[PDB]
Amino acid sequence: DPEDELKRVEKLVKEAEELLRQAKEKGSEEDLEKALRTAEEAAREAKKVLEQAEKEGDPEVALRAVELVVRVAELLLRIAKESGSEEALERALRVAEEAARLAKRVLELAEKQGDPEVALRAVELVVRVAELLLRIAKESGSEEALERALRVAEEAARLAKRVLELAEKQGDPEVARRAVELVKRVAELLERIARESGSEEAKERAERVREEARELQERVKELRER
Repeated sequence: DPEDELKRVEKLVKEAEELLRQAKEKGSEEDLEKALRTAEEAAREAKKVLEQAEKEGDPEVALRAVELVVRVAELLLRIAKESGSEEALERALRVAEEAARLAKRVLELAEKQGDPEVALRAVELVVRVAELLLRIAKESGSEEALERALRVAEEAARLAKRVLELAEKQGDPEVARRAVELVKRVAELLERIARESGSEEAKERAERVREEARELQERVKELRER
């Protein structure tokens, strides 16, 4: 039963977070390590649940699993920052990068099963992954992490178009409009990154995304007019 497995993963996540909390409390390194391990196991089981959800064809279970993976990734970032370990930070990076493409798999599964809401939430999840990658980029100072961040961001912005296409295919103006709000959300993110980091890529990507939202607004307008 996928539900029991999901609650299992959730319990593992909670347990890991409490292992981290105690690790900070009494200053235990072993608690920190076993917290890392617990989180990793949680992510593993979560990905397994996703993989069986692909075969079973349940988009909801998949989405829950992948956002649980994102949860695990954030947790690994926190564990990183607390431990000051480069290795744990790298693991957080890896789990985030995985969470991205897994969220994309949730998106395409939703498109196959014809579920606009789950696809939308999947794109939002990809955005969360992008922000997370941005945080990891901030902590590590790695340029590659920033590149990956922006890349994932604009990627989500682009998938939002596909979500809009599904929405206008099933005739759901609300999901499409919210998808446009998602596009302009990504736009605002890239704009912020361009403001603070003065990045060369952030500006261009923000321009592209803004153009995309400019078109998609007219498309949704067309959808609501008829």
